[PDB]
Amino acid sequence: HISSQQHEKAIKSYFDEAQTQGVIIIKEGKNLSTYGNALARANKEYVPASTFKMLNALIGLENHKATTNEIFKWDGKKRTYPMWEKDMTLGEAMALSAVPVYQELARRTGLELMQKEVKRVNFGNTNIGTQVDNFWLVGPLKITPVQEVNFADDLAHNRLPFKLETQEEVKKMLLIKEVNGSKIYAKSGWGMGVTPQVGWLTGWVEQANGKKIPFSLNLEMKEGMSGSIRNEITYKSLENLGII
Ligand SMILES: COC(=O)Nc1ccn2c(N[C@@H](C(=O)O)C(C)(C)S(=O)O)c(C=O)cc2c1
Repeated sequence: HISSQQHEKAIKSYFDEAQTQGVIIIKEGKNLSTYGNALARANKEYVPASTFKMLNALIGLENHKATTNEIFKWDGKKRTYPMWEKDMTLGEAMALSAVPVYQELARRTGLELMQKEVKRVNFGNTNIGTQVDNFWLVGPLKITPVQEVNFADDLAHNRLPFKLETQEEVKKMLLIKEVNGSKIYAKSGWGMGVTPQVGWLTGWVEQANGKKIPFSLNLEMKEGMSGSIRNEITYKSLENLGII
């Protein structure tokens, strides 16, 4: 069938075509595979941006700072996007990347509990600093693409140190696509408050046979670039490798 060389060339071209620099790590069982046009990004640290929402949710639910049915009401103040000017649950906010909701959840958790929980889960460099409501957007919290795909691997298999129910609740919030009997769970991310800007799409594919294949795409976001480029390159890569 297809040679490794051909797969590597195809996926690298997906990043080349988007005129950006990026990498996508795929994990099968315990083996990591790095693809893309800037492989060294694999072990470099970047702010997690919205990918942190996955953990924010885990923490909030576990520590009873919210429930999956609770509706977070829009305070009526102007928001970056009109789509965020509404009342939503944690899951709706996850799908809409509604930062205001997760900033409220972070504030409910509190700096002390948050630092302690991030440390406990051993997420990235585990340092949240002194600002409980923006540490995942502008630092000091950072994480590498390898750590992100491993975090996705752990959540997909319920290995994180949270009740099985909590993990299951959050995973249900991450279904973003179904393709040929395959289900794609993932959370996107875009650190716009950092330079250069980082883009993420972390999650996993659940194949019909029940096997789960974690992944983490990480690239540099540039002005005039569509957020859906993260999704397109991820889907093309996954498909080129026969994952979906
Ligand atoms: C305190 O900062 C602010 O007030 N603003 C913003 C403005 C946009 N933000 C994102 N991006 C989404 C979007 O813009 O549609 C994406 C779906 C592309 S992303 O994949 O989540 C975040 C997720 O990283 C976080 C923010 C914060």
